Amino acid sequence: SDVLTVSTVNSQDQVTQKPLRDSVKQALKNYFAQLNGQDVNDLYELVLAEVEQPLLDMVMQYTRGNQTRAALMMGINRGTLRKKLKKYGMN
Amino acid sequence: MFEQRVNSDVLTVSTVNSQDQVTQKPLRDSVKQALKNYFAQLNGQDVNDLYELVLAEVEQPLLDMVMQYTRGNQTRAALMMGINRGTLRKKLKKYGMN
DNA sequence: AAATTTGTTTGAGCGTTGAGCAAATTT
DNA sequence: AAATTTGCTCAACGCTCAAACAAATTT
Repeated sequence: SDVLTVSTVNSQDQVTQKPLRDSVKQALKNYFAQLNGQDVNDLYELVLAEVEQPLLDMVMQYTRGNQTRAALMMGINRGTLRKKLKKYGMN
Repeated sequence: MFEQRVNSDVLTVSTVNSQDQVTQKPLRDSVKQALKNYFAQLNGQDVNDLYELVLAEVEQPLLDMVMQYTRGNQTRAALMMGINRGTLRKKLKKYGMN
């Protein structure tokens, strides 16, 4: 029922899936903790970069470099894809 | 005096390594793994919303956690997120955060 | 009572988009 | 050699944005 999950291990060596969104939640909970109220500025772009890079990487690998297939799988325009790829020095 | 912290170690997650030992790894990698397991089970439909899928999956808790941190204050939330206040109100409505 | 925040409109401009076509590349 | 992909144009339409204000609220 939930499509994007990660693997976890408990203290019984049982492996169990957990939605990726809980990882994001954790990472932010931690981040917010580590700064005793210093100020945050571009949290949207920080998280977005952290997420877009590996998404591009994975689909480019899964489609063997084929930007057309990649763009189609992703639901975004091919020029947009070329744009994001360039943004991260992936070309 | 200050040790470098690269951008992939800013947002991190607890993991267990090959030596049964707790250790942080980048959120990046969580995303990679989630996508790897997505692909693994993709036997064998077509996909065309992967971007919005991942986007929703990550925007929802980001909005969640910031609204918790600014105790409901949308102005502060927008400020730390670096997006405009109107678009923040928009995203919040999108995820039923009202 | 003052300061801030929300909720709401502006319209400026940046960004996604499709389509289209030849050179390059893959099948 | 046929089929696909790539790199690259363009201008429509959508989205993001700062700036306003009053009403509501937090302080």
